[PDB]
Amino acid sequence: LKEVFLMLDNNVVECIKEITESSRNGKLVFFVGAGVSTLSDYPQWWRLVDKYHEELYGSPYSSDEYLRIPQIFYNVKGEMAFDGILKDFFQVDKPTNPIHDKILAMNPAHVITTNYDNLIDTACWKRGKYFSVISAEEDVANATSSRYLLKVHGDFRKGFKGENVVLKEDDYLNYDQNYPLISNLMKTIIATHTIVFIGYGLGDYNINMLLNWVRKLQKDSFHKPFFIRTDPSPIENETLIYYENKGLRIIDAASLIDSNEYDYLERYSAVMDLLIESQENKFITKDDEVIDYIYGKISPLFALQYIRKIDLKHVFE
Amino acid sequence: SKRYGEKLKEVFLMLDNNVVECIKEITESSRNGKLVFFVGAGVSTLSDYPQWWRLVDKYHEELYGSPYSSDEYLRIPQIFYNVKGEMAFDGILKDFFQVDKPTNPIHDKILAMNPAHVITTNYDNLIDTACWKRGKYFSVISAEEDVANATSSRYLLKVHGDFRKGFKGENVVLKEDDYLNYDQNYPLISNLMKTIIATHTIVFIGYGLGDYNINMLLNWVRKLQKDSFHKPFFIRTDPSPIENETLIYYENKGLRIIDAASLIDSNEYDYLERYSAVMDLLIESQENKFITKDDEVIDYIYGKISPLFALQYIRKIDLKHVFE
Amino acid sequence: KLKEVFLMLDNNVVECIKEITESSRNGKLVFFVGAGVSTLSDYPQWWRLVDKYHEELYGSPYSSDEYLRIPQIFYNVKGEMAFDGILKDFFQVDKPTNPIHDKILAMNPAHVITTNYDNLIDTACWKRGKYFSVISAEEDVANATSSRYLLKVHGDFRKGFKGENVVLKEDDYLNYDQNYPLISNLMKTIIATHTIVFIGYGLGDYNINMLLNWVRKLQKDSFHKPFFIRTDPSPIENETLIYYENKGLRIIDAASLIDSNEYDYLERYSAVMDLLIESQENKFITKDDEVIDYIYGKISPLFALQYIRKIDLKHVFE
Repeated sequence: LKEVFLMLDNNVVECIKEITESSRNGKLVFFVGAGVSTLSDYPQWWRLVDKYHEELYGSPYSSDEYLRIPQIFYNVKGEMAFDGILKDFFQVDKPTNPIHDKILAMNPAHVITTNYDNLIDTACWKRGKYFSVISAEEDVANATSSRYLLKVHGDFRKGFKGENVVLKEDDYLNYDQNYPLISNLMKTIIATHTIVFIGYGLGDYNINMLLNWVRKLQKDSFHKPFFIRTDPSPIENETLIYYENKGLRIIDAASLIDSNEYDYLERYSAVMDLLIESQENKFITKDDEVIDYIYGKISPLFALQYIRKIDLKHVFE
Repeated sequence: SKRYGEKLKEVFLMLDNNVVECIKEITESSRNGKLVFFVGAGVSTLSDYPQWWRLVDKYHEELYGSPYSSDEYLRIPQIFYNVKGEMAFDGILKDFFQVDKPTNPIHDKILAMNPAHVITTNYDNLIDTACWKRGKYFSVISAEEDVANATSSRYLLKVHGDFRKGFKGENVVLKEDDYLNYDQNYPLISNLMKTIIATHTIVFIGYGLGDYNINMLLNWVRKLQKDSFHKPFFIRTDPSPIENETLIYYENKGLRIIDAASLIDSNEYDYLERYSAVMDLLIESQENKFITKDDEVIDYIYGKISPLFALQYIRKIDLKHVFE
Repeated sequence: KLKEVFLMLDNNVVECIKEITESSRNGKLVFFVGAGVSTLSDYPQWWRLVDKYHEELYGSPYSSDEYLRIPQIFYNVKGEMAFDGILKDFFQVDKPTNPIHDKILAMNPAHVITTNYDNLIDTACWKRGKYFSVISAEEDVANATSSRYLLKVHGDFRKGFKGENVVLKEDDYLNYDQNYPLISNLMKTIIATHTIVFIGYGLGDYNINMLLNWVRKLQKDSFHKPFFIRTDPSPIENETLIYYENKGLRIIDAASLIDSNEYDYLERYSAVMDLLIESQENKFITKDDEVIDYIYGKISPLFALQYIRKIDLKHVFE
């Protein structure tokens, strides 16, 4: 890892820098996708689609088929059957993977997630972090804390019901209509904080929607969000530039380390562990860097005529 | 030929009541001059027009050097348009689409059904060519400036543009950005399309039930008041018969599906006869090839003649016009 | 006088008249009729309704937004039943049609779009013998019996004198796009495909500015500029004219045309309407250049043919 940091690309180390400074400043927000939840063996949505498909046609997928078959099942089988399959599939207990702990160890100001599980919730309670968990419209006004655990797609705390969550089509279609405060809160958090996307694919629907809204913003009015890519293959150079111009700052796990095709946990950890250990590290190697770091600590003190030497231990922490 | 006529007569005889009603309503709208065809890429494919997946294949080749979900068909062209120049995108468009193709018999059948307008998502000139030969003039509208200066009453509205101005990407709705900014870039085209759908009887042909345009239109149809519109007819020509659940799902969304696979038996890759089964059912229903009982004869002649009961006498030279 | 005022017309006014008459001959003329034509027939104005709503809401008696908010408050407080009762007792009257209704019909418009919820235009069409498919509800668009529409974009009282059938209160204008998608789409299609003449609007009307806002979204030259007949008593200020003409309107001012009293709205409407009607047969030919231009416009298509029958030339020149 220290060796891995030594030949890290200059862009990645710079990306590691801004993430770390934001974590210290208390303005880091993690956008956690289903990939992190899948690491904890949570029931993936594709098997929910498979079950809905089996109960519809009798025999077991494009992007809209993930949204259409649940919508077809909801229309013709009803709300009880849709939630009945939801309950017997999602009412399970799953342990929090170490990535959930590593996400909290970054000390995020807020945690935005599209997961409807409570894995981050129980991870937060085990760690001891307090987050005001918001998954519905009323929770925004009744939030008791500044730190938000924003489940933009809802969860099953109220119950294993389809209305509590954004699963099928006509939930993504009417998302802005049924979640105006939650969508506003998510956009406000993204505008004012530095965002790291983790557990998301580069072609994920939510990433495109957020990138679609980002293009509406004026140039350089927003901080470019950070994306942790954990796909088994290295990202293509042409795809990378496309998403960087869209507004994402991509950190590619497959480029950082050599890993197996199905070993996602090591891919997630290699970026999380590199992020965690960069918190103490000063990224200090050359003499020009050494003067730059000491100057940053000392230059504000130039306003003062004299500094107590015993006070200098606070300047350098 | 003759055996096809006999088989078609048999198919119509065993046709389901709902399908018979759909055919009758379509023919009545054709007679009324209120019929509009919404032609998809399946009809253009039936003439071996280069499908978009080959274009995405070439874009992927030029992008990564190696050779698709629903998002990919729109994203990979956008990837190419961004990382590469507009000139390369337009050059690939030109070398793939600057071809001439024959007009398939489905084009001729569509025009023989006498459509008041023809809306199409195809950027080819195949429907233009078919319209031109039959002697019926259609005001082709493919750009924004074409809406205002529309010459005639009949519009051939290409909602996704075409290559009449040139083989350039800005004239067509191909990549992901074009679909995102379609409403802003095509206000008048979209408005005209929606008005034609609202005021006419629409028949979708050449589309899959999971098509982007079909889903978008059904999304707009949701916003309308209940029973404020006429349900468009959908001619489904997929190899396998439509599932009952999918059928009821899409019928409750505001579609009247005529499933070609459910009407006739055909081979999996045999699309042309699946299109021709429905088209010919409609046409020979128009040509009265399907009436066989004396009750139908009296009903047809009464429908032609009963309005003339208001008049006292009718010239025999006009009775020829009454029966076309 | 009509001939005399014609010989002194501004060049742009003559061009506007030429365009309007050319579109009328081609059957591509549509009249967007405002409340000014309706009040000319003494149909009750909306400010009297606002006055009654204020009198019931408060003791005794507005801003532009108040005209929509006071009815909104009265609705929300007193009830749809009370709103219905006031509308019924105020609007269930019989008023004769104006000569300007007959003038608009004599212009032979392809469609008549109107924000009026009265039946004055319907009565004029029925009297003149003009058959129009009246579209005032959402279900009327699909059931229209003809391709010539009498589009009442704000509804009317055919179904009943109920507030739900019309667009009066503040919520109606807020939810108009959600409540009237088909009617608004048809209106915008007619605007895009036809030549539009606005009559009965005050250039500061809600609907005029909303249409101008929608026109703003359209491409630079994808649309034709609608014509606006301004019949306010005072001549339009030059800066206001420049502003509204740069927004996509071609304004013909009645006050700039003839001189009349402040309250002589009938005369101001009639001046423009008769100047349009009497120009149908006129060809605007004074100089030899105009003679050659007109004859060339008639003859040049015949250059494709190798020869023309002389007896067929009477059809060329009508």
